[PDB]
Amino acid sequence: SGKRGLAWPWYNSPLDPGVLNNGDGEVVAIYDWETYAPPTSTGGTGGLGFIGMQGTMDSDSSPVAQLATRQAQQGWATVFSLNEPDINGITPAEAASWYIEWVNPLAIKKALPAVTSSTTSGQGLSWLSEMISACAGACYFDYINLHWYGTSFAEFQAYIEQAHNQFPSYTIVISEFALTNGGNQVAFFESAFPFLDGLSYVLLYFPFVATSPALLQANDPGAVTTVGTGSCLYTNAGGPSSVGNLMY
Ligand SMILES: OC[C@H]1O[C@@H](O[C@@H]2[C@@H](O)[C@H](O)O[C@H](CO)[C@H]2O)[C@H](O)[C@@H](O)[C@@H]1O
Ligand SMILES: [Cl-]
Repeated sequence: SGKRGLAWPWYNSPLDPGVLNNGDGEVVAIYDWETYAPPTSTGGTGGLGFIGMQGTMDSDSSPVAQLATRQAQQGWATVFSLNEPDINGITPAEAASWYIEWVNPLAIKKALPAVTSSTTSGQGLSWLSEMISACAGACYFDYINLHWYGTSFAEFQAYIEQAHNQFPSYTIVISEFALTNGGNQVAFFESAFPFLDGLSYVLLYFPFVATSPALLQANDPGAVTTVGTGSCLYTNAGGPSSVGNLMY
């Protein structure tokens, strides 16, 4: 049907995911970096499939002891694992043993931890390569999960092609991508959507970020500094932004 998803933050109570779901089927998924249902203005997900995410090894709001319980209650078809462990002081071996213990048991589609686009040893795809070696085939997974932030569509295209060249038998989900602050976000996503839509090895992609600029600044001011406000899919009024209009 389509590959587009909403990267839906915890602070999004005021907003309606259904605004970006016009029935044509391009937008199919939503995740909220947690294992509880997306906070929304309707209480529901606007007809999108929620993907559970165990983004840290354990937290108050997503206790890992409740991960199997939540998947069973909510009936997710897919689950995401750790968010950027490659820059959060989690070794590939630690992630492999944690994944085997906690994520393996969910008999659904599963993604390995979202890694950053760093080229440094022990980060990014180097980290992911070490985690797959530490797994030694004992991790069950369907997808590798990528983040990308950078300065041009050309650089993004080169990064996705690099990932595929290095992992050619693997399926990719992109859980966060945008330009860093300054660039034309509309031009970037106008280029990125048709590029990713044509790649049979990319199953899902989620622009950072399905919120409004006012909510981004009020709750994630660090992200405004890094990325700016141009990649927000919503206007402050809670309709589609210029980038949101590209989701339909
Ligand atoms: O993610 C890979 C595949 O995992 C499957 O669940 C696994 C069971 O089939 C397997 O025998 O048990 C393991 C370890 O408990 C489960 O992860 C999913 O059912 C598949 O959908 C998925 O493609
Ligand atoms: Cl990145």
